[PDB]
Amino acid sequence: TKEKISVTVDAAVLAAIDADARAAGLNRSEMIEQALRNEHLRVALRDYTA
Amino acid sequence: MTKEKISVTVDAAVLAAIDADARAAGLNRSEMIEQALRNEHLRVALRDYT
Repeated sequence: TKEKISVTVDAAVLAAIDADARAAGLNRSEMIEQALRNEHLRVALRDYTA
Repeated sequence: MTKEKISVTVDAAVLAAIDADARAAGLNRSEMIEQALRNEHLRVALRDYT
């Protein structure tokens, strides 16, 4: 199951992600999905302190 | 800087997870997705440079 959604993003960021898509043989939606899947992991990263 | 409004098609489970992360972070969907894209672009740049 996949959802079609609308989002507003920085145009420069979008161009970069389009290029990363091309390098990987992906279309824009697939590359964005990869980014979202990975960001879900990244937000769980932690910094110990004091 | 300019922002662009786009439509993307993504896995429903992936979207739910990032929406959950957005709520935790007090961001809206677009802000969190842009964060995901910024971080993924740097990830790919480092990956392909090494």
